[PDB]
Amino acid sequence: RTFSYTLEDHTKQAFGIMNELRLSQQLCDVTLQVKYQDAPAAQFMAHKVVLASSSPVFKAMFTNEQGMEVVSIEGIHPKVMERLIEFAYTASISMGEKCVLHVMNGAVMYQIDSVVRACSDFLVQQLDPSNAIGIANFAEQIGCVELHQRAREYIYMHFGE
Amino acid sequence: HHHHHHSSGGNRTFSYTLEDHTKQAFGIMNELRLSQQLCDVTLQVKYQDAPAAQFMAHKVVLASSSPVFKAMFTNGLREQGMEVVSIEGIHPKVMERLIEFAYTASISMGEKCVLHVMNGAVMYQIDSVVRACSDFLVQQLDPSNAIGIANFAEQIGCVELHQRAREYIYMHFG
Ligand SMILES: *c1nc(S(=O)(=O)c2ccccc2Cl)c(N2CCN(C)C(=O)[C@H]2C)s1
Ligand SMILES: *c1nc(S(=O)(=O)c2ccccc2Cl)c(N2CCN(C)C(=O)[C@H]2C)s1
Repeated sequence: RTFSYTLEDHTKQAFGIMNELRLSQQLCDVTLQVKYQDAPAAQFMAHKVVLASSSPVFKAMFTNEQGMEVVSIEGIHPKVMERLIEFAYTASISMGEKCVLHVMNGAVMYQIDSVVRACSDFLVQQLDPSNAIGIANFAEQIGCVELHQRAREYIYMHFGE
Repeated sequence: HHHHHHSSGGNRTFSYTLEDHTKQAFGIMNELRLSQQLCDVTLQVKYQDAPAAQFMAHKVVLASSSPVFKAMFTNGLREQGMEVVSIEGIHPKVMERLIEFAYTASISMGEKCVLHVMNGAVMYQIDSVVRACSDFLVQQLDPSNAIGIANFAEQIGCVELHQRAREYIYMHFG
């Protein structure tokens, strides 16, 4: 008859090693160059296949061919991209409250929907009269319909509307 | 160096983990393997009286599941195209099962295949498969097979299987 084995946390151990390889700059076939405003240029080595596995945008980019590619990024802060890359390689992201808007914007641009959803839910929790308008505005700018609606609903509710 | 161009328009802590992210990601990495997309390695596998086989894969995924593949591919030249690696002394179906494990975390095979796979797993230091195979054979330990299994363990280099088998024999005599 049949011998069948599953290692539950194999994908975690494997991502651990893929992250080690990233930081050692081993087997990296993509370089992300990030330029923001009047800030120093930042460079991030990574593996196309790991990026494609976490982002439909990277998947579309790289499946549409063998050799180092450079992706030049403008108007995104290096620490935003570093946080998204670390998410792709670890499944985790941790940051100050003031970072959430810039990261959610990053996440949207590379369709890391789970991070968009995490950021969105967080801001809906933090809604108050001071921030409601800014958040609503931001939501409209970056195109997050659900965050915009929750924020607009929270504002017009203060006027029995 | 094919270039891409992307342009853009209190004190509480935010932290998020997507529990099954590595599973979803491996799902897509496996999809990409079977569609032969983003693959940078082709394994050519040749063994005894069996037909030549090709397996396309991603060096980084193989290296993440096998220290031998990791050593192989970090010792190879950088900015290489597709690389073709000749492999000998492992049967294509053994390597196919190990690759599928690397990409899915699961392995299934006939009971009679366990020895050839465990041998494969040891050769490429896929230790969790070695451990799985070993524990299975330890379940089969009896007076008839204890010696054969102990011998096998020594042949293929599996320390844990050899010790568990020798420990089972020493229980009768010491
Ligand atoms: C959390 N992240 C940052 S950041 O990554 O340093 C950053 C800098 C500039 C633009 C966007 C981001 Cl996410 C934070 N900040 C760093 C300090 N600072 C001057 C900020 O304005 C603030 C956003 S919060
Ligand atoms: C389970 N798998 C196989 S196999 O994949 O067909 C194979 C062929 C040749 C060498 C190694 C393997 Cl794993 C089995 N076999 C090994 C025993 N045997 C006598 C076979 O011919 C073959 C079916 S068992």
